Amino acid sequence: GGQQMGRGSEFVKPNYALKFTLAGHTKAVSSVKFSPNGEWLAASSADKLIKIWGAYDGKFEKTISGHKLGISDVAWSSDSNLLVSASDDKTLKIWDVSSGKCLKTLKGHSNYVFCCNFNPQSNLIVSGSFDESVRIWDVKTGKCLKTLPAHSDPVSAVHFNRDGSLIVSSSYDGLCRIWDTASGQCLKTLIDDDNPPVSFVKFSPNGKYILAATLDNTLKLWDYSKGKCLKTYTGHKNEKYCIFANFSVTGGKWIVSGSEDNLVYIWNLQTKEIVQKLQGHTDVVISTACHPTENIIASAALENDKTIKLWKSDC
Repeated sequence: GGQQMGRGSEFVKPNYALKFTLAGHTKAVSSVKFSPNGEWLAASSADKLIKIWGAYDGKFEKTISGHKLGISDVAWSSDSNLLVSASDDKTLKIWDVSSGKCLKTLKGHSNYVFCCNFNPQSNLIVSGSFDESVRIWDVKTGKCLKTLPAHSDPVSAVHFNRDGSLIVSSSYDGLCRIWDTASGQCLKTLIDDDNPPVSFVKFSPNGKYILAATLDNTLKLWDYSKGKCLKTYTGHKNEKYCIFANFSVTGGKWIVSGSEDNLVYIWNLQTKEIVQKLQGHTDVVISTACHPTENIIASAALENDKTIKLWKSDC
C-alpha cells in the first residue's frame, strides 16, 4: 500500500494510533466534525446533545442542548464561531459556540432533518431531510431561501463546493445530484452501472471531485466536470447506515471512512489499496472526520459503543 510523496518519502503509509477516547454521550453518536480553526471537535448524538472537546488534548469543553429529539448531523461555520445541527424534531438550530446558546431555530422541513452544512462564506446553510427536499437557509435572518424538490427518498448528505456556487446531495433514491446554489436548478445527476442507495457524498477540498458512498459496500471518487467515476474503494462494510467518508490531505493522500464491522478504514487515494484499519470501537463506526491541519482522525460509533475516538499519525 506504500504512497509516493517527495524525495526519500517514496513509500509513505499512515500509522494512526489511538490517542483519546471521549465518553459522555448517552446514545449513539451521529456525526463528528473538527472546527475549521482546528481547536475543537464537536459530536452530535441521538441523545439530543452536541458535545465539544479540545481536538488536541481530548479535554471536555461543553454540552449544548435544546433540540427536542435526536441530532443526525452538525457542522461548523468557517470562522469556528457557529454550529448548525440537524434534528429529528424537524428543525435545524444555529448555536453560538462560545455561549452555548441557540441563536436561530430553522423551521420548514416537514420530516426529520438528516444532514447539514454551512457554505464557505457561512452566510448560508444547506439541509437535507426525510421530507425528500434540500433546503437553503439564510444564516443571519433564519429564512428558508429555497426548497429544492431534490430527491424521491430521504436526503442522506448535503455539501457546498469550495466557492459555494454548487451543492451536492445524495439520497437513498440512488442519485447524487448537483445544484446551482443561486438558481436552484439541478445541473447534474450522477449514477453508475447500478443503482444502490447513495448514503453519503461530499466535494473534494479543491471542489473538482465528489466522494460518494453507496450501500453496496462501495465508495467512489467522481470527476464532477466529466461525470465519470475515477476510483473505487472497497473492503469495508457499508450496507445499512449513512456513514461519513473523508479526504485526508494533511499528510499522505487517503480516503477515510467508518464501517459496519466497527473499524475505521483508510485507503491509498491513488492506488485504492487499504492502508490501515483502526480497531477500538465496539459498534458501527457511523462517522469520521479529518483534522484540517494535523494528521488527526476523529471517529464515532453507534448505540452499543457511544464513544468518539481521536487517532494521530505521522503522515
